[PDB]
Amino acid sequence: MGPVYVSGYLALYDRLALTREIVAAALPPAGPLPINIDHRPRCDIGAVLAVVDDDRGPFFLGVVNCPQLGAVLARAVGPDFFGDMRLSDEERLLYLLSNYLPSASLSSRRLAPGEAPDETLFAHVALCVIGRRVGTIVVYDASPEAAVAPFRQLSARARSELLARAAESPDRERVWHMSEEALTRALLSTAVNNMLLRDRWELVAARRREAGVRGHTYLQ
Repeated sequence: MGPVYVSGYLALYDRLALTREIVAAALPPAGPLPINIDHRPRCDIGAVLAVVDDDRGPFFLGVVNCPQLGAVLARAVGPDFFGDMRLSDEERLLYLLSNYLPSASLSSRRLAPGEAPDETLFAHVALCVIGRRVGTIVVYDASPEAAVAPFRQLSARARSELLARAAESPDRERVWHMSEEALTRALLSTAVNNMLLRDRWELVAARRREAGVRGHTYLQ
């Protein structure tokens, strides 16, 4: 019950182009970063509990805790999705997030020339509804440890630092309420073609494999 968690690399060094020197300057952020859907203001469903500078890139762990979100997604995706499966609300939310918001996008501000990066650079993390462009791959799960576990390449140092900062975030236990109607406008994109979804799901599958993240419950 309650919160679910989300993790991923915001960017990969050497492979939006954030260098090491930029990331060092931007962390830790000025204020905790909200999580919204597709950069929609007034559409916060969560918060980033921590961000660390792993050797491969900045890596984040987030909480999502919006009680209306699961029913708006379920309604969007429609009555036949889960078949005969017996599932809790939390589980249903996890399947829906993993198949309809399978990627994210770090919002960083465009800097004027000669303006050095500082800890206000990163504003928030959008979870991206599946569509004509997919962002960076994320993993969802029921606990922080489970959300980060599929990322085997994350250094031991960054993993413990991440889980320990997160365990102390003031945002850990928040709840984000949102209107049925606001969420519905934000999530309307989940109602575009089979063309667009089958093609995007293949892209997402390939990108997850490239990122080393595999599973049988929520991932494939």
